[PDB]
Amino acid sequence: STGSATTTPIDSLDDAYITPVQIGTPAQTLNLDFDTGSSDLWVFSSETTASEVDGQTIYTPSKSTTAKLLSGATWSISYGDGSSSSGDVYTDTVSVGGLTVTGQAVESAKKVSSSFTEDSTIDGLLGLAFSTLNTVSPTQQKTFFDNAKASLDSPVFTADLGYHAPGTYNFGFIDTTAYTGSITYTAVSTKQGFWEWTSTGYAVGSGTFKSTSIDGIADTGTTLLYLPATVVSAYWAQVSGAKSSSSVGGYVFPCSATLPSFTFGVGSARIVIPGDYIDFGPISTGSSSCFGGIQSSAGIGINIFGDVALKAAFVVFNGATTPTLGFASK
Repeated sequence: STGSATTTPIDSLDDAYITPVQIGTPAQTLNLDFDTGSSDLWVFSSETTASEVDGQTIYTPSKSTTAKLLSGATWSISYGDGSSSSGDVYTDTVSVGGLTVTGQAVESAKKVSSSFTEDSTIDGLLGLAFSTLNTVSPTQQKTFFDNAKASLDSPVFTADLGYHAPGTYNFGFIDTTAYTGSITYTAVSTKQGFWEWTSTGYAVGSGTFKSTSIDGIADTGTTLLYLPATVVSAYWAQVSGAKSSSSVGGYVFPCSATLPSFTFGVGSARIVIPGDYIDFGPISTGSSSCFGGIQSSAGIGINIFGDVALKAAFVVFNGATTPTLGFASK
């Protein structure tokens, strides 16, 4: 089997992407944030504290003839941005772009933190990291991809995120019309539960490529590109007026600037992030100070190849017995 679904930016900055997902019988369609940095499929629901729902579409398990309470199971998750959610668990039928999994754990939120409530466009998350990170207790549950894998034509999914435009998540096949050149594959460590790999270096604008190993994660659920302080300093030093602002919480730059591109290495290959992809707009409405899309990871503990980086590429998440990642230009 295969599946193919369009993913759409939630706003004009590409802060996140939503993909429609059918849950239950008859189908309830919710728009979920596909997140290769986590491993829980959780949804706003009829059980979510009412004051914490503000415009999201909810899953109501009592209206699904295929929903079954997973007795005793609870979940609770906290994300790198400080947001969180928790609740109980049903199993139900879940379909993405024509690909159907029966018995998928659907984690029903009883509580969500303010940032989830405040984002009316995201109805939940669909985790695509390794199932060892799933938070369901006392019996850990498998991701949608793990459950689908055996049925797929090939044990892969691909992320093709658009810049200010829709893109595609495919399951079970590699669309050879969706990229240019060849796909370069690189080794993955699953030891932390992430799609963790090692970039071979970077360049800033038209500058020379610096060969240096940068370990990080391919994370569709993170907006920006988080890299070591040395790398980020070298980038912003090429932008007149850019500075790190403790009050704002990262590098800012004059909105009148034209940003240089940023290149990262995948083996001997190179992915170029155009400068415009690194502009995240005014720090506050009407400000002439703009927020940078490349930021230091020094306070995170891990480097993160988020949407800024991934949307410059066609990305293969290869879930073969030894997982790997593939990157192509597009």
